[PDB]
Amino acid sequence: EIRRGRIYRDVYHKRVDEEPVDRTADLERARLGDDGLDFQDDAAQARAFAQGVFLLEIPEWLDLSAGDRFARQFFQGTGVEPYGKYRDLSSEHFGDELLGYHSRVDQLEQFLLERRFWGEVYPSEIATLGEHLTLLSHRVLRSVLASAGIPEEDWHRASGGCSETNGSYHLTFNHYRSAHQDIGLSSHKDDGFITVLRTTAQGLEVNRDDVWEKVPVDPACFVVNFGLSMEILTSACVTPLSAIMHRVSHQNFDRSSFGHFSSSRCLPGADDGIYRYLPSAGLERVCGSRELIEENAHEIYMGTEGQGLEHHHHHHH
Ligand SMILES: C[C@@H](CCO)[C@@H]1NC(=O)[C@H](C[C@@](C)(O)CO)NC1=O
Ligand SMILES: O=C(O)CCC(=O)C(=O)O
Ligand SMILES: [Fe+2]
Repeated sequence: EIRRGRIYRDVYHKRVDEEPVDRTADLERARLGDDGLDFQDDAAQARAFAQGVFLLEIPEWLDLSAGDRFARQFFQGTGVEPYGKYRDLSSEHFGDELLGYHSRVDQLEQFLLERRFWGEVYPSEIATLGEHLTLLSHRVLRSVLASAGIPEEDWHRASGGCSETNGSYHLTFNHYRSAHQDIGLSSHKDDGFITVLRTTAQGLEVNRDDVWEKVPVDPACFVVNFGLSMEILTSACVTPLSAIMHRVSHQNFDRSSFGHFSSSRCLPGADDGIYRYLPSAGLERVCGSRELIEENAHEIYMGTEGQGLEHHHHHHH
């Protein structure tokens, strides 16, 4: 089901759509307060889950200031205190090729770290931020699973442990180098179940249906994305949920962001796998969790195979 360079062939037309973006997306808005996850009404929640993206009000108790500073500093090198030294931590420090500082082939450079290292490696205030976002993400995920009609007995296996905060969690910081040419971050779907994105400036674009649209800047809200694992899991339920195709436009001045990603456990020696739920037969394994992550990473930055799909390029008409 997961073939290298072919994950996105069914949305290839979205990946090569480079028409100017003049629309802004009207996303549904939810809150997670004293009543759980709360949209304006049931219709709004259904629209949000079918689009695979919505806005989530940042709880008043949650402190993001250290994350915002880390996102603006991690890449600067050991000269710059307190966070510039994270530039120098590469994957061999963690025994995990996914983690540490990464200079991508798009404008973005990243620092990515999985939860098993937060307490040891991140500044304590950043580890605290990661744990708070994990508990917040956990509550969102359980609301979504409850609406999908999957029996609760199956949630732990269906979520690779995320239904009980036993999945894999990455707290990832993004810096868009405006001196680099071309797209800020290529169009993609995230690997996992739930992504919680903290953005404070223009750049994020989503393609919920047939057109790319700008996500409005609202620093009092998170953007919540569903990822490929959520799409795969619910693909045969009564109401399949979409993973949102999204990208970051070319940045003319530097931009920073960070995100919390929930995935099926993908430890190098303990991989919980990716499943789809069949209303008849139950859970069926589709692929490995790390397998999905690395084939996704390949195709996000190296591109989707386009043979036979050339009519989707505007210049061929
Ligand atoms: C699991 C981990 C990705 C590990 O490679 C998690 N999952 C994602 O899909 C994104 C994807 C891209 C845009 O960020 C990375 O370049 N980032 C994450 O941190
Ligand atoms: O920087 C952003 O707004 C988007 C980040 C993102 O989509 C990702 O890292 O997966
Ligand atoms: Fe993403």
